[PDB]
Amino acid sequence: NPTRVEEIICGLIKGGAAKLQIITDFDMTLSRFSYKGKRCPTCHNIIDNCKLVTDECRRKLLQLKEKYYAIEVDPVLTVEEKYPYMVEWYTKSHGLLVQQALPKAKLKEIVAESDVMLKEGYENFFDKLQQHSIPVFIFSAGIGDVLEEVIRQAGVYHPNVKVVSNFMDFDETGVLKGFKGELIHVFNKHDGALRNTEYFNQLKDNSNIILLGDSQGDLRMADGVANVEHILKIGYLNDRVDELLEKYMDSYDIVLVQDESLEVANSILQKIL
Ligand SMILES: [Mg+2]
Repeated sequence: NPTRVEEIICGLIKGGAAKLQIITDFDMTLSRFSYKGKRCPTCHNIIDNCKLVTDECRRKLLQLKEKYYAIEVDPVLTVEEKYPYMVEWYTKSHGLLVQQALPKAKLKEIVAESDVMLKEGYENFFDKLQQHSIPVFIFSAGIGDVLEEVIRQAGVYHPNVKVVSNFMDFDETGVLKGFKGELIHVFNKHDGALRNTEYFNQLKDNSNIILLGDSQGDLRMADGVANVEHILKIGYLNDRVDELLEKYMDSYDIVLVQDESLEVANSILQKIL
């Protein structure tokens, strides 16, 4: 509904900066799906495709990423069933990264030399929010260390930006030994939201929320919010469009089909801040 949408936004404008927080995922939501007719990497793709991984390992990774993607997007498997294979996927991929023994100290370059790209209008996005100290919660199934390097180098890792994702654990050689915490993956963001109660309880007054996502999973990122009064959900539908469009229309407040900018969120922010 166009009217239900403006009712929500008017709630937002009314509350201003004092009541606003942002929740958002990273991959394909702050970062582009494609650019100049070529696909852009996900955090995981950044690592797969870099010079610190052998030809043979990347072949094993693609062999994986083909088998397990096929299962993720299976129309007949219920998500109940997909869950273990998603778990299985990440475990093997990370296992293959681990053996490669990647240096903590070499991330800076790797990100620098990838084709990673942020949606149009990100400076304006991140700079407006910092200027009004609007809490930003970035919740990602990707790789925290790379995510973080993408936004630091883009010059937008502001003090209001809390990043929560799958973070790497290293040994005393500054060389990868695995991953901290319980795994975040596409199907369990709810479980992850509730685990971040400390964060949200400090924002008891920030009761106006804009959620940004690009998957059906992303819809659950708000489940740990203390006070909800008004909430707007923006969905970036980049792929599997004809399959999922009626679904997105039915759950996100705004669907943006293959929209590689942040202009819609910026214009809403324009009206609020
Ligand atoms: Mg995503």
